[PDB]
Amino acid sequence: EHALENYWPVMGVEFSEDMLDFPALFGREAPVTLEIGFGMGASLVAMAKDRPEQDFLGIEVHSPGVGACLASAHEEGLSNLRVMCHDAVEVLHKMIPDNSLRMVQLFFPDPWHKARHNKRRIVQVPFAELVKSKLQLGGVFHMATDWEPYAEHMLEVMSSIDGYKNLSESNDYVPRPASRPVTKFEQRGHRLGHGVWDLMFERVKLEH
Repeated sequence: EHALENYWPVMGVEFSEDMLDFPALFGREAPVTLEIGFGMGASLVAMAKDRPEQDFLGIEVHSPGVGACLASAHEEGLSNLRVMCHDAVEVLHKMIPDNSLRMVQLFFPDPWHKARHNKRRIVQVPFAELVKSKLQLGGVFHMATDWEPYAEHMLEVMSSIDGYKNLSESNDYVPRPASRPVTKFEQRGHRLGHGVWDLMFERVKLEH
């Protein structure tokens, strides 16, 4: 169909040198959740559909994914979803106000299997710090991966940052929350583990 063309003018948000005003954007004062790299937006649409009392922003640079998400959001009659097609880090720096977000989601970011590409992995200290600055206190950074070396790297990064508190009761990974759906990479309750690792850290006041 012609989803980008049809639905971008209503739900799309253009990149700007200026901070977003969430009340003006969403027409109300409500909690805001950002999904970074939403793919086809299946998780984001399901999330927004279940929480009409909350607002949702998505970022995805893969424009066919953006189109798929718009088509689905339109079909579900969502009024509480906006999407961007711009580098997420630039959007975080330029357009997301500090302390503004209830939740940030990062599901299956490029795992960059090869050791020579390890630095291409988006979860690193400066990125996670930037995300933390955009969370309100008590807000959560939730990431997921189906690649264990990435999961271990994510845990190392997150554990090193003052102001992030691990919500894992075993100091590593958390049960999949309702806020993320089961995927095809996933064998829930499998004897060798689910095959997907969830990490959730709450923003707390700095200790040191």
